[PDB]
Amino acid sequence: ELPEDPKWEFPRDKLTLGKPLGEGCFGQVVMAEAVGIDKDKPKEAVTVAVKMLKDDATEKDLSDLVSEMEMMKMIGKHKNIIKLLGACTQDGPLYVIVEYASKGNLREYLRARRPPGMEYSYDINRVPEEQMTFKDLVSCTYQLARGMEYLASQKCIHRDLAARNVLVTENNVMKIADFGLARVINNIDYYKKTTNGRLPVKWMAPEALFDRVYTHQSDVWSFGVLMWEIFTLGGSPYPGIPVEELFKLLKEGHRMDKPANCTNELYMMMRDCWHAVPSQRPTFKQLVEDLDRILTLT
Ligand SMILES: */C=C\C(=O)N1CC[C@H](n2nc(C#Cc3cc(OC)cc(OC)c3)c3c(N)ncnc32)C1
Repeated sequence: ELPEDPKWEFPRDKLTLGKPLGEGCFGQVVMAEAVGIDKDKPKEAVTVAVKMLKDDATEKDLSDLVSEMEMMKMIGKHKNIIKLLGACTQDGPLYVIVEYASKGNLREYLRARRPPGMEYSYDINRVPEEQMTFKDLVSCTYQLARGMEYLASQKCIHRDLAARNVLVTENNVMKIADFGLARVINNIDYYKKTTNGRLPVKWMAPEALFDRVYTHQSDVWSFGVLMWEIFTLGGSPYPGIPVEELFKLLKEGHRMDKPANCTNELYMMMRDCWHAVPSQRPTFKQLVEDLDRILTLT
């Protein structure tokens, strides 16, 4: 039983579901048309995305979808956070309606803009995409730092920051998404003492892996990995290294090598994000400032 939230509730008869968008990165999401959901244009039918439960959904899936919806209300509005548009919570299946990002997730967006002959390169709609420039990659990074700076200031830890969980709109705006694992924290480290092990290992800070704690500085570690993904145009981190072996390698101080499309400056930013001591990593505020400088110079 979900209590009504009138300000977010959207009528079912004004929503028309369409093609599936994929199930691998954000659960079951479908393209849809929502009549009058944009109150600036109240007559118009807007293309939206709708998250819903699969027929094989578990109790945890249901609880996770509700919690995700509530987190989106909590965090509030920002240019680089995927926007909640409404929900159908009464008298039928739970639908959460979010803004449509026509260019997919960041990993697919970057891989589609790789040069031909490179692994994972493909032409969307059998038509070649425009190449990424250096400026575009820095801009991408800047936007995501801004989004995470906002998220952290709302006292939220994401815990699953990765290119697969970033959405890209028609106007190439980066939107942080997938709040399945996100939590509101206080001022002290998030600690459970009970380990569920649902965090993607290759993006996790050592203190998350080993000490079972999470802070904003843990998200900074992940942001470093995201940076590496961006500058490798959607590369898979720790190339050729099994997830299983990374526990040992992190204890021995292993770090990824510099991407070729990366400047020495930006690689040092990555490496700073991967300081073993969390308090020695930059804050999102510092990352934004540094990236602002780099961007306005390029
Ligand atoms: C692994 C690739 C994959 O499955 N997809 C890539 C692009 C497809 N896609 N997913 C979304 C979304 C979403 C969403 C829904 C939420 O409901 C509570 C919450 C979110 O984060 C807080 C994100 C998507 C959108 N929105 N537009 C276009 N394609 C989309 C799936």
